[PDB]
Amino acid sequence: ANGQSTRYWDCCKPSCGWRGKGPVNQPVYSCDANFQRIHDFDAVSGCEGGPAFSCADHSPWAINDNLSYGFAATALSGQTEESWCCACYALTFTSGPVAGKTMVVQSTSTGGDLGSNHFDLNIPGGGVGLFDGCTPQFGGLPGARYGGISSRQECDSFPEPLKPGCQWRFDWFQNADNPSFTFERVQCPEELVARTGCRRHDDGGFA
Ligand SMILES: OC[C@H]1O[C@@H](O[C@H]2[C@H](O)[C@@H](O)[C@H](O)O[C@@H]2CO)[C@H](O)[C@@H](O)[C@@H]1O
Repeated sequence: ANGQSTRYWDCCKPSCGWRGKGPVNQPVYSCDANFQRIHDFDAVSGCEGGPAFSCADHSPWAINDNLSYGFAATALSGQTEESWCCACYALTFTSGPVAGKTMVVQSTSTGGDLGSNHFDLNIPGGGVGLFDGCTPQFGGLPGARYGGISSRQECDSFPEPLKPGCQWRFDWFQNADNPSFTFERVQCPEELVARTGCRRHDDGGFA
């Protein structure tokens, strides 16, 4: 399949962080203002004036020079959350400075695009976007509303837990701006499930 991407980090509780979003063992973990895991999956989102924010460990990272693991807010043409929550997809970039690189990402939230295959990649400092839960969480992140910061050095003022994800963007990712990609759903690697805690019942069917 073919799709396009954007990047973001709004500190909001992930949509797949609520129970009943799909056949899973447990939904995606949420974190408190101090980036620590929360036990209550029914907690109010930090973007709804509540205490449930996005976990900093739900950041992208490089496995090797050709592959990275990550997370994204997804929207698939003619599909619903039930079919993508916690599902993993192997993306192979077809444009940008990272063309040819692969990245396996787990869907932890939902984007607002309709009629398209869109992956809004979780990237600290990639842009708060529509919602801003980072201001309530810890005073906010620097950068333009969409797209976020423009220089790696800007990651220096970020809360410690968000720095590596922020920097990953200017390293493995070579600051690629909205690269397009081909993608197929694949079984979620153990490392991703270990970060979110969420695994789909139909996951084993994939390879
Ligand atoms: O709780 C209202 C509504 O929330 C949806 O999840 C939110 C998430 O909590 C928020 O942090 C993010 O920024 O937006 C999404 C979508 O509004 C959830 O998916 C719904 O089931 C729930 O009723």
